[PDB]
Amino acid sequence: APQQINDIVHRTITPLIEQQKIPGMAVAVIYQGKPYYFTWGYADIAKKQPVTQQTLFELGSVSKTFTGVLGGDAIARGEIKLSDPTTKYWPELTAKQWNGITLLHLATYTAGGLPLQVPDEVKSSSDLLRFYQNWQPAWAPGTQRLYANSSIGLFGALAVKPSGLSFEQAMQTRVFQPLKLNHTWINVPPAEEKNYAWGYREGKAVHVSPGALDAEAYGVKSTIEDMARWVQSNLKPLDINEKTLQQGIQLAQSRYWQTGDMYQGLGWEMLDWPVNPDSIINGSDNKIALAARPVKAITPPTPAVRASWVHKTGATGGFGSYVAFIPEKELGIVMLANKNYPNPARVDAAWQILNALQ
Ligand SMILES: *[B]([O])([O])C1=[C][C]=C(C([O])=O)[C]=[C]1
Repeated sequence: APQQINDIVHRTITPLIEQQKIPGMAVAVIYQGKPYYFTWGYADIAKKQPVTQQTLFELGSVSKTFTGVLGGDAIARGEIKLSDPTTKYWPELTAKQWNGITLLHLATYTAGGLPLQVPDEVKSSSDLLRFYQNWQPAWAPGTQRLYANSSIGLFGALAVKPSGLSFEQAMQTRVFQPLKLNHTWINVPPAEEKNYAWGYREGKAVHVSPGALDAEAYGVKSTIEDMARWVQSNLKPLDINEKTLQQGIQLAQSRYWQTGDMYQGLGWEMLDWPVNPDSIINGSDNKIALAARPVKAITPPTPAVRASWVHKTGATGGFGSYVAFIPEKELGIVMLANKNYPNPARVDAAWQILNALQ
């Protein structure tokens, strides 16, 4: 890799691993549409397995970007419309609070207060129905944004309903396969377990636990190589031959709502570039990213803006991931660590690296 890129990455990630005590990490910088890899530490401390470009990391909420794109693909295919009411795909959902709550609302966390987490007690299919039937909106739809798994997660499940495929099957056939993301999984097979890093929480090795809507909200695991590929596809959707997928990617980068200087897409969150570091850096901290905020509707949504900082943070008990790209500069970065460390530290490092490359 150009010594230029090598220097900036090393000078930035080395002190980060040191200060955040990250056991293992993999970084991918996409520069001029070409990827460059870097890896540090351990995937498995106990078994002394090093992190490699084949190591699988939990993407956590970065999985939401795949869901947003898969939903975008369904829209492109004419299977669903973001303007359709939620009940069109789940008629069993008869509670009157759902009146006026659309797929757009579920996809963008603006349904009216759906919670961040689906309760642990909610498992069966009838349990989820009851959960949603009983839920009480604190606000009218399309007024307030509250980041939530139960919101975009439901969107993912309903979105693949017409395809007749299971969420996982739809995701593989419609997104992973076409993009050649061959080491990206919702459920990692026995054969790949050897490459699955252990997450570390308070020094204990852990992996994400099963949950309702987990696949749709935070259950994807991937390698630094496949995530580099995921970035390139999102930086250049026109390079994709599958019409509906290409279109799906564009739809996920459209700006539907605005809060502060952030714009909500389907899974991805965007900001006008050049962006102010302190603004995306502090804007990422969970003190802001997860709070209740009023949103302004973008009527109609602004189609994907090439000059934007497109990104998403992701976390699980044991993992911390981050993805950010600038379509206009054919520039991007993927950071995958097996420790959940502060978001601001991720964004800060990401910005130092990309800003230094234009
Ligand atoms: B995501 O990585 O931000 C995310 C947020 C919350 C949860 C949860 O509480 O289970 C999973 C993933």
